[PDB]
Amino acid sequence: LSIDERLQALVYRELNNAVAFNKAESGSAVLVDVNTGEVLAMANSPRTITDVFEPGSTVKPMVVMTALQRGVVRENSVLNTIPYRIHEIKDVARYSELTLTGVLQKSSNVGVSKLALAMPSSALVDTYSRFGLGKATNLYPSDIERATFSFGYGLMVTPLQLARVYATIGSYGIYRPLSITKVDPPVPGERVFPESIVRTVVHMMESVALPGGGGVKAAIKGYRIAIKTGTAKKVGPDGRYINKYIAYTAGVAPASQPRFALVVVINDPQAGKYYGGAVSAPVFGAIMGGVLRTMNIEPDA
Repeated sequence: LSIDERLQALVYRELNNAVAFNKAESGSAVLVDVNTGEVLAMANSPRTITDVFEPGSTVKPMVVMTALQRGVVRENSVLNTIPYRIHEIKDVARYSELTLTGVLQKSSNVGVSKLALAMPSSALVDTYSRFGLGKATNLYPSDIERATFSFGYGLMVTPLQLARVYATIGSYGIYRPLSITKVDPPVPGERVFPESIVRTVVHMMESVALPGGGGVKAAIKGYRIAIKTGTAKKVGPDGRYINKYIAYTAGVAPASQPRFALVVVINDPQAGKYYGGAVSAPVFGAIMGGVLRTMNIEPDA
């Protein structure tokens, strides 16, 4: 088994605290070795199971990557983030303009939509699936659609598939499948994005774990981290959006060198702000914090 029981233990602990602390239905976390594909932790907090959900804001960095690749945008590009209609596209806050760094920091739906509007319908469908979305894990189907898909709506994924996305980010775009069994490093994978493109967006994602960043409460003293938090109002077995929320974070650390990819979900939180975009951001912080220390990984900041 790839599982590290130290990492499994503390992931389970923080997962229990976070579920109790938020009066949530359940939680799940998946820790993955960014260089090998090895699932080092995979836990639920009630024998509960990891289902599917709308990945929301975690798909955004891929959108930016694709855009950078297509030459749509340059590394220092500023986007018009003025909201528009198709059907309203808006943000947590009205910004006239954001940097690409800015769009992540602030999780700009408006800005990642304009990228996805300004690209083929294939461009995202390629990238997403290149990062392994719409593909089994073996341990996802017009502008309105191109747009929602740009901030991860009208498509669903498991924690496991997403953990595979963020592993591919940490490795700087070498795709590898997940592994429930030990391997010897290194593990050859598949080049799915240029290293230079993933590195850039990894650095930009560092803004999300800093002040002004939606992911600030995941911040860990002594380390850079590249994350994405959001939420998703659970949808019924019919299309109606239910009052349930599924808070999620995903990321890799330390950002200067990525060792680990972590994906944490907290299902149906009932305390504090249940809807809030960052509900799952503290426990991501607890878990990655414990991992890095436990693995004697040298401070990054």
